[PDB]
Amino acid sequence: GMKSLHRPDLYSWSTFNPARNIDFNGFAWIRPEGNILIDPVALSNHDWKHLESLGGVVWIVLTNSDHVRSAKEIADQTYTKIAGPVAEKENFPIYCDRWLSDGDELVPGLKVMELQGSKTPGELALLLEETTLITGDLVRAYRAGGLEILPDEKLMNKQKVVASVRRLAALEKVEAVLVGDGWSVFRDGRDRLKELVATLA
Amino acid sequence: GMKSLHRPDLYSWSTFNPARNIDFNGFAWIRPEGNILIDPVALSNHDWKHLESLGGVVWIVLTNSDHVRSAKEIADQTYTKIAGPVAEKENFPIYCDRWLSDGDELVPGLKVMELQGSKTPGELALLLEETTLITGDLVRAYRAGGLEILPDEKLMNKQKVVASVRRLAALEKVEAVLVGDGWSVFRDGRDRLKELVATLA
Ligand SMILES: [Cl-]
Ligand SMILES: [Mg+2]
Ligand SMILES: [Mg+2]
Repeated sequence: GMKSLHRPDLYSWSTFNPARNIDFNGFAWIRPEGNILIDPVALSNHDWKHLESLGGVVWIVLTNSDHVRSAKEIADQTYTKIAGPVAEKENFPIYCDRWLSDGDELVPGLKVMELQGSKTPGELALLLEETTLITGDLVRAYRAGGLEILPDEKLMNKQKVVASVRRLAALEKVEAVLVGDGWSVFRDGRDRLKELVATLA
Repeated sequence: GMKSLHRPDLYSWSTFNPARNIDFNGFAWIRPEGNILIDPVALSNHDWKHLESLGGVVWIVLTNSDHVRSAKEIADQTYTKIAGPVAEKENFPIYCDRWLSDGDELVPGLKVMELQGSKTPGELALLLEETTLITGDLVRAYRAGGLEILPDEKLMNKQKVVASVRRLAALEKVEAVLVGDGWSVFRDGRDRLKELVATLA
């Protein structure tokens, strides 16, 4: 079900993937101005009732094409708009109302960053009010307690990946790193990103 | 599903708690000499098969009577023994093959601690190879990233609870704090326990 995180207006719900054996995580930011979902996996019946009670959904943000997940189903059931990465605008699996690029702010406090060198071009990462970073696939966590990157054979350009991760590690106020795949970090996120950079340096 | 944690031989599987938007968590320590479950929640057929492939179950440790959870059902389908807190031996909800006291070591490396003042007497906490603390109910986590205790209204004696937590905080090598209710801590566990103590001082 939808669990509250390190702040009372952020939730995550997940689908276990039997093939790392790893949890695929969706995220919700609940706001009076309109709730926002990120890389949403399927919502259970309970989860829908909870989400409707919290005010529904006005935006779904997708970090990359492999994270389309249940976005189409959720859009068909609501009046939400969908935002995706501008680098994948010409061949995206679903219709998006808006294409996001590095430096955009979808709503006040939700900043967009494009990462290079990943398995898809211009994979998005989101900075929510400076202290919460949300990643799609490039930064993930199979071993609980740390942060990892996608393996080398899935990368378009490892040099660009290291540069991307350094940019994330340079975000001065990051406390939490919420990950689309695996174990999210809720405290000392900047320190976990720093350790990750050291493994790639 | 059952997922590996901060070390590859520890797993957790969980059931959602709609009252507080957090999970109820079971834990498994996979060992050549016999697997150990702690406060086990229900196992799906898939999780069963996964556990079976890892060697099954030899012991279930229950930290307190309120975490009996799915222990009966698992006991009925396996030859597991069950261990519980000696302080509740006279009225426990299921038959136990062994009663644990403070200082006991169930198997080498799995040290037992009795906590005082909680909602049940002599609630157990477990210290696995000095660096992983596993708690039942007294220490839990609703806000992801920290550690909390049960509210005052559930405690038998707050003064004893504070002394019990101070003791947990005195375990010098703790990095992970696995909790029966809510968000487990995988890194810097001692520091989270120290912060919790500070809120009770
Ligand atoms: Cl089942
Ligand atoms: Mg993924
Ligand atoms: Mg409990």
